[PDB]
Amino acid sequence: PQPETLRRYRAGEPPLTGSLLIGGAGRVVEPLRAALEKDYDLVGADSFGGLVFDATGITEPAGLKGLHEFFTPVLRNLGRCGRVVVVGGTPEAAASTNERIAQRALEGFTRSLGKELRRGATTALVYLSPDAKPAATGLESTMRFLLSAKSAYVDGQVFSVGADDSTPPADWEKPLDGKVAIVTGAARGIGATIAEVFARDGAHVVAIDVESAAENLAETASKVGGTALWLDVTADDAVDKISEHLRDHHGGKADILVNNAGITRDKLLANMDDARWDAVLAVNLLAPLRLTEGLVGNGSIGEGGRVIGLSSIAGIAGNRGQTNYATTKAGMIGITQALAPGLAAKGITINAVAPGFIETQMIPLATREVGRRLNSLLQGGQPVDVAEAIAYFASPASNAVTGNVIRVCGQAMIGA
Amino acid sequence: PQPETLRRYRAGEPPLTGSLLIGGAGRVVEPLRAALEKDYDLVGADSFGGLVFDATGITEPAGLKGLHEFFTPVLRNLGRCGRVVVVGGTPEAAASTNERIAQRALEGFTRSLGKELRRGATTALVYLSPDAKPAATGLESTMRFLLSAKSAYVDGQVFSVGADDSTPPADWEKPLDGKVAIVTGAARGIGATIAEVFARDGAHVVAIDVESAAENLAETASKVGGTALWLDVTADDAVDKISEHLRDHHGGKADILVNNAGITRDKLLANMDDARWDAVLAVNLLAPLRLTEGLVGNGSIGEGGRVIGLSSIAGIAGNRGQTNYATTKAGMIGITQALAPGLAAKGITINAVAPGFIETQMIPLATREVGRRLNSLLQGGQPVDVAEAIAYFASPASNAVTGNVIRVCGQAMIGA
Ligand SMILES: NC(=O)c1ccc[n+]([C@@H]2O[C@H](COP(=O)([O-])OP(=O)(O)OC[C@H]3O[C@@H](n4cnc5c(N)ncnc54)[C@H](O)[C@@H]3O)[C@@H](O)[C@H]2O)c1
Ligand SMILES: NC(=O)c1ccc[n+]([C@@H]2O[C@H](COP(=O)([O-])OP(=O)(O)OC[C@H]3O[C@@H](n4cnc5c(N)ncnc54)[C@H](O)[C@@H]3O)[C@@H](O)[C@H]2O)c1
Repeated sequence: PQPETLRRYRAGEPPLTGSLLIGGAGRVVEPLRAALEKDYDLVGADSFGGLVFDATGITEPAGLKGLHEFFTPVLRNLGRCGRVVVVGGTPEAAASTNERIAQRALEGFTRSLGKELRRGATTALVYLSPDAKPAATGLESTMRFLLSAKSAYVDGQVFSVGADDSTPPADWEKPLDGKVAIVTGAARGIGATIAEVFARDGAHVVAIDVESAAENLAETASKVGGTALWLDVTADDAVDKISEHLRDHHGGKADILVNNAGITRDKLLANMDDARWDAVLAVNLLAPLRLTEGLVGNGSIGEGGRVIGLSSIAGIAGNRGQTNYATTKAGMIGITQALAPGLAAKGITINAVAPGFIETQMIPLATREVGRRLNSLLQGGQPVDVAEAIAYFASPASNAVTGNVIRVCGQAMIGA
Repeated sequence: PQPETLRRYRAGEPPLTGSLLIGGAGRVVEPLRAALEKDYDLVGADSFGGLVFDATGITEPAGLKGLHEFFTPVLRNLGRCGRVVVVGGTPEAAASTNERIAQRALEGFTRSLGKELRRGATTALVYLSPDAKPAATGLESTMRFLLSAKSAYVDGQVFSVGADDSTPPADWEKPLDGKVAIVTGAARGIGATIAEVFARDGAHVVAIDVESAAENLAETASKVGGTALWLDVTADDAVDKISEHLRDHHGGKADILVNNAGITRDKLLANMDDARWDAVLAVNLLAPLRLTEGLVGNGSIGEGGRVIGLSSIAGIAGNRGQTNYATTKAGMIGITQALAPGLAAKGITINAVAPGFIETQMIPLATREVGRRLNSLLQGGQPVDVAEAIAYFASPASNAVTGNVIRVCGQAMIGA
């Protein structure tokens, strides 16, 4: 069992390595073909780049034989870095309990199969609101993300698309064109690569980070063709300083806030001081809350808005030595779920990305060299992978995706 | 880092190895003291058998310093096989978004700390409906379970108690006294130990299993002082045969159905025949659905009823070689969540238990000897541990606990 060269995004290459087959039965197979004829290579015999099963048709548990009939033949013929996606209906919203039971069981299918795919290929489960108009324009951003090299490190996860219709962006290849994005913690690591990706996709980045970071930040802003605001997100006046920086540079409006800045102060709870607790709570939790309410509250972010939070696998599964940190990363899941209704009223989505083992950076190089393999893809991921998920949510056309938590972990063995 | 001798249940011993401290602030600290003065050794300096933090008081994220102030002193003083429990308010039902954010973040705290406790001790998070009457009689079955040797292999999990009031059973030491319990798959393994535990707690067991099992089943029925019904739960007439067996033996009524019978037919989806798919779907999924609707539908199980399903970690995290099996075990989570409302209307709860690495039985004795350690408690569990969780749900006084999925896994590293 050997790790694949994961194909990542590169401009001009086709989204998939092969052709796209779209089986199954229900309200999605048809309109999905129609929406993806243009940019994909539809079947139809020869190396598959992506299998997609419409599951919405399955209305009772006996129906689940369907996955077997569609998948078992085609699997041996799945490409390098191919993409399996099962599209179902939101289980809570089904028309009968029988249907709810069947759609729920799919998660068990998609996650088990993710652990069988070979040569870097991945599975995904996507639920779609049964209130979605038949075109399902609300579903395109998610399918376009999953069926591409962009999702390289996203594996085994569950996306949940709502009812609202979506406008496609002017150019799918540059989706954040003309958007203004605030990135906290942009001097280095994942935060900087978010700036890059956001820039790549056409956005103007406000790159925020502390005085200490000094110039690492300017290097990042110059690199992405953005601006640099040297600010401690925990400062009593962070909201003022940002709204003001926006007033100068972008007429007082911003489209995307990425709450990426974070710290750790790992200690066992037993030997844990107030400063290790309080310092972590302040950056990772209070500030993202305060910044999001702040910025929406004064009109800096309005209709069409996007808030994305950085959660973590620790927030989901816990981790030894991180009761503080994990509280914050679960807290961030808390922000995403609690504010989703309010913000939806205001035309704003909010979603979270939960990284697993990312290389730049991750601790004894005795546990490093192991924890990096403990996932279906057998390798550690890269900042760009996490940034791509984040760019997906930021998309002008991801307006029907809110309240989601997606791990970017290559289906890491660990979880709740 | 070395595995503890887990203290399991034994009649007459005290529920805890030490004294019970109940800190924190909110609507639960007081009434909880009152309800547990009688059977527990309340503080108050010397070896703690159980720490319990009332979290319901925490209404904004800055509040979360509370866990730190209560836990950091007391932790070094935690007994052998001690029990940490944080009791919070259902996050969805909070009065403000701020409170929802704080109560949500607790999960991250309880799971991270579970990975730090020493010498077999465990954490649990329990949410309580803010509609619960101040006495919180609905919460006693859960606290009594967690704070005992009975929960020996339950670690890091999340329980969710509703609003309804509860009557205590006549004798807490024999909670299923006079109840009639149907156990499927009782000839051996976990199913038989459920019969034992159910018998121990005063119940009359109908022990069901196939013809093949022949006598293993009679040995179990004679052992528990029950009756033996030799029946393939997938048979077109399983519901008739059981209602009829009940008509003879228990005046046509049963109080508890345990949907424990299951099989595997592990194969990779790629090389998977119809019979490995269909055979597994039929026992593990269609039959538990058909049996529960069947038995409630003809009045065999009525008000005061209890349905408990056997799910699995595979159903939650997936597993290689088990797309069929995991579909069923996720399916079983599907049954528990889909039927909870309907059945609640009828005075019936339904809940699921998801075992992890249980010894009798679990595959190469090269992966056995590893997978058994991959959990906070560093050892594989035992059938009795799984049966105890199940007996907890069956309790006459667990009427405010429905729709729950609890893993019995000693906080196994693997999950979603
Ligand atoms: N594998 C890991 O990197 C991993 C895993 C899970 C989650 N995450 C999360 O993803 C995010 C990125 O982590 P990273 O690996 O790039 O670490 P990093 O430490 O390299 O990057 C964080 C940046 O945030 C900045 N920052 C810290 N406090 C700040 C403050 N108060 N105000 C403004 N800026 C501040 C730091 O200067 C730093 O430049 C974090 O939120 C982290 O918690 C990381
Ligand atoms: N560690 C593991 O044991 C583990 C892990 C997770 C979940 N589970 C689940 O817990 C339950 C118990 O498993 P077990 O380890 O005791 O395995 P087991 O095979 O020893 O016990 C199952 C019993 O069910 C009986 N049975 C099978 N099909 C039946 C049918 N159609 N009708 C009536 N009886 C039938 C079998 O005869 C057997 O006696 C199963 O549902 C299993 O899926 C087990």
